[PDB]
Amino acid sequence: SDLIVKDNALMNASYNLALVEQRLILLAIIEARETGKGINANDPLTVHASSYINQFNVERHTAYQALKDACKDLFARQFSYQEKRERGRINITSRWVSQIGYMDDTATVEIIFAPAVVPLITRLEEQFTQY
Amino acid sequence: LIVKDNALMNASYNLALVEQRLILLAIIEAREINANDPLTVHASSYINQFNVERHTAYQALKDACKDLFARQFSYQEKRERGRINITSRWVSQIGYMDDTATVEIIFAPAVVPLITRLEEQFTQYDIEQ
Repeated sequence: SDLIVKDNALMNASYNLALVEQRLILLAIIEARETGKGINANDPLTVHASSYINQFNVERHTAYQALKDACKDLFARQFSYQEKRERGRINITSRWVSQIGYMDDTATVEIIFAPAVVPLITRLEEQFTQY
Repeated sequence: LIVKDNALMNASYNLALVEQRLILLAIIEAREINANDPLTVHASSYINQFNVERHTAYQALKDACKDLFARQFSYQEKRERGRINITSRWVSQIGYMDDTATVEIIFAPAVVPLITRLEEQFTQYDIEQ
């Protein structure tokens, strides 16, 4: 089925993300829930370096730069898969995120997930959660 | 501040003509637009509207899709506590269907609110055709 194919393609592509990129995504999910924001293809999601520090106990002075650099690395990625259309099958290429942003003065970044990824965000949360 | 409209319209000058026409055709066929739903462009529409070689027209659109997907533009916004530096794609997703000679794009959310301005600029450029 289509959703199984896309899920498979995204999960296989997920292995290429660096740990900081996985944590950027996890943090966006966590902060969205915490501040009462849904995840969709239009609205930016904020990530605070302070949350990165609080969630993962990472070196504090490099946390914001790590997130800033992870945004750029994630923004460069793409994945491909096929979907059904009325008139046949379509060959799709998608980004992970359509937009990124950073605010140096507040140590925050912003991302918008691409629409193909939005329905699989809970699968990514599962894929990326470490115990 | 690097205002978004200025940055995007200046970035539009950098597109190849086929990419500009891909965007215009997507807008046209839609009328005949949001950050979630793909927009279809038929190579037959490209051929019918523009003075292009018909035998290579679909391939030209496929290549234009890939080039447009590779592009980015940047701008700034004022926020409460300071300035944010934003980088956006033109399209978040592309697709092609060889058997029907069609392509698909989804515009990135930063571009959606400027689509009418892009339509006007690209219509003015190609008004003779």
